[PDB]
Amino acid sequence: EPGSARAAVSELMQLFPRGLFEDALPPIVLRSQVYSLVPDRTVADRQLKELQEQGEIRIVQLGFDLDAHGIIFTEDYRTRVLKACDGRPYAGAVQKFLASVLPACGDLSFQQDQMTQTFGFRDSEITHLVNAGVLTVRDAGSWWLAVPGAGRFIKYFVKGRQAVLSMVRKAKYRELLLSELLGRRAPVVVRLGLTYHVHDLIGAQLVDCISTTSGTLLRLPET
Amino acid sequence: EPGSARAAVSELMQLFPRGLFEDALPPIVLRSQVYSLVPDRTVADRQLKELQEQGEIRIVQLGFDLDAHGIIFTEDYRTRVLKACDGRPYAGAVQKFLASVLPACGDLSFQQDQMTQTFGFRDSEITHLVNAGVLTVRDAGSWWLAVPGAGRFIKYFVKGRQAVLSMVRKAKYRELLLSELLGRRAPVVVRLGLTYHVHDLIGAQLVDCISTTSGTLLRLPET
Ligand SMILES: [Cl-]
Ligand SMILES: [Cl-]
Repeated sequence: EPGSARAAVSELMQLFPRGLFEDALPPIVLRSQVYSLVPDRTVADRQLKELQEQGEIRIVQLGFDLDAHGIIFTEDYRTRVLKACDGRPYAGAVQKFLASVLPACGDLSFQQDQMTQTFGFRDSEITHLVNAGVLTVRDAGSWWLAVPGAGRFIKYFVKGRQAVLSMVRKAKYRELLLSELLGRRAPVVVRLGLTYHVHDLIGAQLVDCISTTSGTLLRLPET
Repeated sequence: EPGSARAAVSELMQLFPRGLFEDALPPIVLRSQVYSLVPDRTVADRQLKELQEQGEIRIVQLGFDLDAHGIIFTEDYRTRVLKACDGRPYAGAVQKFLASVLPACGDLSFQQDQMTQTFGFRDSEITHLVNAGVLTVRDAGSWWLAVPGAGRFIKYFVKGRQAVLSMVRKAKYRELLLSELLGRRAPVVVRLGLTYHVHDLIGAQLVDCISTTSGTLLRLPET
């Protein structure tokens, strides 16, 4: 048990092809993928919550079907977002946000009253954070923590998830051995990698992970 | 601006009276209502297309007009479709639909050749989906994705929309102050609520909003 989520996150982070994205973008793993490696969701959730509380990771709302939470290392996010904002007009607002707000508040989102009254942000500074892509509107009174450049990641991720699921759907009886899937040529549209995508499919229960005497069989869950 | 359509959907979702259908139906909001909260239709349409592609929402065609799009959370669709299916003979067909079709694309409709060849459905399984209310006929060769029990929603919605327009039409010179309309108690025929309906009328441009020294005046369009 101890270190299960931490080990899973580091294993999944190593799969991330960071060279595809904006310099601002830290490697992202999905809570769904952690569940592939730590299938006890109670354990996975408790240890991710501990890492969140101990400052080490940020949870980000990305809004996918099934598990829509991204996981990033806080220090990776901060380093890249700071470098990226250097000598842009939103740099001052972003520096204050990273230095004051992130350590004070571990939530996925921030309230307007919190930002303006507790932290002393001007509306124009909040607008800068939205322009920088560090905040996105959640509702009339709050903003999601966001990752600059995540739009490209979300686009690549959704197209790749559908393409990998299609590999299983196209196979005889809508099932495919893991070794057969991973040994296939990655379609052009799968930019984040087959293994990266398979962990998401297993954790999101878009495929069933069946133990056979031929190894792991991925099966569409039609029953 | 980023997240505007998603934030509008979350705000409108809170207006839905779930207790009206005993949570047999997933909460439904309308693209017209999103236009009330996101009046740049170009931005609203671009962001709704992104959310559709990402799969946290499903867009559903509703037949009362060309561009009547319903908006539901995919997890609410799955939860309600599964509750509705529980111990019914179309359960097998519906499970295959949710596992194979739903995650493949955000499409509003499916061609016959798509259903049989891509998704492996037998006609008997398609008949089950029509009986379940998960598909409705679009034309001789295709089906709309549909929400089980949406018939009752459509009936309440059409009668409510016309009842609220009738309140304005019956008023002197076919215009009524917004505060006066909202300060009415909803006649039994307006089952989805006045505010829910007023956002649809504003967004769909079925009323014109006129600025006056008495507040916003709703005026019926005389073309
Ligand atoms: Cl790389
Ligand atoms: Cl209103």
